[PDB]
Amino acid sequence: SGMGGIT
Amino acid sequence: SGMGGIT
Amino acid sequence: SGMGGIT
Amino acid sequence: SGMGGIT
Amino acid sequence: SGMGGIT
Amino acid sequence: SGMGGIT
Amino acid sequence: SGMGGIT
Amino acid sequence: SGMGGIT
Amino acid sequence: SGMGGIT
Amino acid sequence: SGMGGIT
Amino acid sequence: SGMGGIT
Amino acid sequence: SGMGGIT
Repeated sequence: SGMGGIT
Repeated sequence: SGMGGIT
Repeated sequence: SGMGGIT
Repeated sequence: SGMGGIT
Repeated sequence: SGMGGIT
Repeated sequence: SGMGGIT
Repeated sequence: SGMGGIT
Repeated sequence: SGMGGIT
Repeated sequence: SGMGGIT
Repeated sequence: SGMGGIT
Repeated sequence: SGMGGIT
Repeated sequence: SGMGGIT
């Protein structure tokens, strides 16, 4: 599992 | 603005 | 399970 | 404005 | 189960 | 199961 | 505007 | 399972 | 703008 | 599994 | 602006 | 702008 994003 | 998450 | 969004 | 959730 | 929305 | 949307 | 989800 | 979107 | 996800 | 995107 | 994550 | 990911 993990986390991430785009901005 | 942005999009993201944590699994 | 997790959480996320778009703004 | 936005959309999101927690499962 | 969980929660979420759109605004 | 899950959740989602379009706006 | 956007579309997305969590499964 | 996971999450994703388009904006 | 963008598109992305986490599996 | 993993994560990725295009912006 | 940017995109990134942690697995 | 860019595209990328983590497997």
